[PDB]
Amino acid sequence: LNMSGIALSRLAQERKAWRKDHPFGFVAVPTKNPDGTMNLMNWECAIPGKKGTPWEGGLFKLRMLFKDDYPSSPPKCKFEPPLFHPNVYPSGTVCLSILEEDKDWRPAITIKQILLGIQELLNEPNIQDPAQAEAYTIYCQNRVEYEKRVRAQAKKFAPS
Repeated sequence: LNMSGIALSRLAQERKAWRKDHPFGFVAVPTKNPDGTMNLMNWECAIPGKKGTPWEGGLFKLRMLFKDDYPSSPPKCKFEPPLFHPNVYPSGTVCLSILEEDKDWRPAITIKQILLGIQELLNEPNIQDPAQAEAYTIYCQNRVEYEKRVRAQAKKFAPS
């Protein structure tokens, strides 16, 4: 077997587990190849904002990019479009400890965990590693304003 084999076998297993059971409102489906076949290395996901939070109502689109060395390596997660959030790079790339090899990544981590992890990050930013100057500054300087912009954002991404 090659690196990808390992990755693919795991991803396939991830898929099954997801379809079998997953948090309500969440979405996680592999993309299609130009030929209609599933591309397990690229997943289009959606994270709903948590009720009771300023994120409530929004459905945030995220892309999950897996490398050949997965699960040795974590997937690259990016919001599309990029979100206003202290831990999200302007590119849309999420900054989360579990998504960094040298940090908290563990091969055992599931898509489900990732997703839920991102969801919690949304409402609970990590002041320790700012990824977006703007959002970070506001977050610290004026939460009301921060909350105000977050809500607008949520509205902007509300389904219809």
